[PDB]
Amino acid sequence: HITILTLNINGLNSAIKRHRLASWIKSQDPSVCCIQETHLTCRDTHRLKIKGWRKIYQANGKQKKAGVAILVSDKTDFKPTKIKRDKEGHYIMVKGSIQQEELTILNIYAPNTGAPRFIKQVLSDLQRDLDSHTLIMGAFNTPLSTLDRSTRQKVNKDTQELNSALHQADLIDIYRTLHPKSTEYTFFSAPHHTYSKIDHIVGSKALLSKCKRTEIITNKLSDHSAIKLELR
DNA sequence: GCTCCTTTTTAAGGGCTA
DNA sequence: AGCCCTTAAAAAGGAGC
Repeated sequence: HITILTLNINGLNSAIKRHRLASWIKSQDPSVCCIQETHLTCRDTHRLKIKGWRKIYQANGKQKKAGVAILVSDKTDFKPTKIKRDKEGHYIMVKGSIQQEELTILNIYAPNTGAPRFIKQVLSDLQRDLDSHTLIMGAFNTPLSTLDRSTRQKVNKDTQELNSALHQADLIDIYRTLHPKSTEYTFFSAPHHTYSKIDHIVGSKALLSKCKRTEIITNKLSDHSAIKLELR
């Protein structure tokens, strides 16, 4: 087994913060790490350098906003076959073979204003590469179930609009499926003293066979928590 | 270099018109 | 049913030592 990690880092333009991210990731030791909200521009990708993770695939915009990265451990032979990247910086997709078992990874950062519905259209734009071995991860900035929110408000209609799009592509929320009754959160809103789980691991139903654990990890690096997934 | 203050950015209720 | 303005606290920016 292989480990997948998701973290909304909330800005990486500080050099001290890049150092702390480097040390945290070596601490966690994932096989693949997905970072959202790096805030690195198109010409600033080489500032992001972790030792032990030399394959670092990025999609960036032109402003110190958005930005996604997929980091691949040096301890796994990951031989990539396709790389599609938005040049606004909101998603990157990587297909390859970790431990020679095929896999697709889509790393998405949805803007909070109109989030679930940017995600629906992103799935439709990358339709033709979506498989039976996908993981979708990142800052969805939307809850998917009423359990993803401390106010427990009923779900947006357009989240039911995405849940259909996930279910018609045979994808499930991996975290919810392994903990259908669990309330643990990835974001605390200090202005409202609310909690929410707006960051997600979504995956092919077919790979649910292969998933052992999914953890929510506290950290001193960002105002979001991280999601860890050990596969098999 | 460095310290310290100012401005921007971001997720989310809570009120309320088309 | 969905938008606008506000909120707090960090990220990004900048004046001045």
